[PDB]
Amino acid sequence: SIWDAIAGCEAGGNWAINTGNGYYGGVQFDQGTWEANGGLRYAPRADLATREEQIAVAEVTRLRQGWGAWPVCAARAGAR
Repeated sequence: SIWDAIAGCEAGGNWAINTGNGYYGGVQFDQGTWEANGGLRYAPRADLATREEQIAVAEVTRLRQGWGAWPVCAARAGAR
Protein backbone atom coordinates (compact mmCIF):
# COMPACT_ATOMS: atom_id res chain seq x y z
CA SER A 1 0.00 0.00 0.00
CA ILE A 2 2.77 2.43 -0.99
CA TRP A 3 -0.02 4.27 -2.87
CA ASP A 4 -1.91 5.05 0.34
CA ALA A 5 1.18 6.83 1.64
CA ILE A 6 1.56 8.71 -1.64
CA ALA A 7 -2.14 9.66 -1.46
CA GLY A 8 -1.75 10.90 2.10
CA CYS A 9 1.03 13.18 0.85
CA GLU A 10 -0.63 14.27 -2.39
CA ALA A 11 -4.23 14.56 -1.34
CA GLY A 12 -4.50 13.97 2.43
CA GLY A 13 -5.95 10.56 1.60
CA ASN A 14 -8.97 11.98 -0.34
CA TRP A 15 -9.09 9.92 -3.53
CA ALA A 16 -12.00 12.00 -4.89
CA ILE A 17 -10.31 15.40 -4.39
CA ASN A 18 -10.79 17.94 -7.24
CA THR A 19 -9.76 21.40 -6.10
CA GLY A 20 -9.18 22.94 -9.54
CA ASN A 21 -5.36 23.10 -9.24
CA GLY A 22 -4.70 21.17 -12.47
CA TYR A 23 -4.61 17.84 -10.67
CA TYR A 24 -7.11 15.24 -9.72
CA GLY A 25 -7.76 12.50 -7.17
CA GLY A 26 -5.70 10.71 -4.57
CA VAL A 27 -2.35 10.80 -6.31
CA GLN A 28 -2.91 14.13 -8.13
CA PHE A 29 -2.85 13.13 -11.74
CA ASP A 30 -2.92 15.87 -14.34
CA GLN A 31 -5.46 15.14 -17.08
CA GLY A 32 -2.83 14.43 -19.77
CA THR A 33 -1.19 11.80 -17.58
CA TRP A 34 -4.55 10.17 -16.54
CA GLU A 35 -5.48 9.75 -20.22
CA ALA A 36 -2.02 8.74 -21.51
CA ASN A 37 -1.88 5.90 -18.97
CA GLY A 38 -5.27 4.46 -19.87
CA GLY A 39 -7.47 6.23 -17.31
CA LEU A 40 -10.44 6.99 -19.57
CA ARG A 41 -11.26 3.22 -19.48
CA TYR A 42 -12.13 3.73 -15.83
CA ALA A 43 -13.51 7.25 -15.52
CA PRO A 44 -13.44 10.70 -17.13
CA ARG A 45 -10.89 12.02 -14.62
CA ALA A 46 -8.81 10.44 -11.89
CA ASP A 47 -10.98 11.82 -9.07
CA LEU A 48 -14.05 10.06 -10.59
CA ALA A 49 -12.35 6.65 -10.51
CA THR A 50 -12.15 4.42 -7.51
CA ARG A 51 -9.02 4.14 -5.34
CA GLU A 52 -8.29 0.72 -6.89
CA GLU A 53 -8.62 2.14 -10.44
CA GLN A 54 -6.50 5.15 -9.69
CA ILE A 55 -3.78 2.79 -8.32
CA ALA A 56 -4.05 0.67 -11.47
CA VAL A 57 -3.35 3.69 -13.67
CA ALA A 58 -0.63 4.81 -11.27
CA GLU A 59 1.12 1.42 -11.63
CA VAL A 60 1.12 1.84 -15.45
CA THR A 61 2.40 5.41 -15.05
CA ARG A 62 5.17 4.41 -12.71
CA LEU A 63 6.31 1.64 -15.06
CA ARG A 64 6.25 4.02 -18.06
CA GLN A 65 7.43 7.24 -16.37
CA GLY A 66 9.06 6.31 -13.05
CA TRP A 67 8.36 7.80 -9.60
CA GLY A 68 9.45 11.17 -10.92
CA ALA A 69 5.67 11.47 -11.55
CA TRP A 70 5.26 12.30 -7.81
CA PRO A 71 8.43 14.40 -7.08
CA VAL A 72 8.27 14.64 -3.24
CA CYS A 73 5.49 12.27 -2.24
CA ALA A 74 7.03 9.12 -3.74
CA ALA A 75 10.08 9.68 -1.51
CA ARG A 76 7.87 10.37 1.54
CA ALA A 77 6.27 6.93 0.90
CA GLY A 78 9.64 5.14 0.86
CA ALA A 79 9.59 4.81 -2.91
CA ARG A 80 12.22 3.41 -5.20
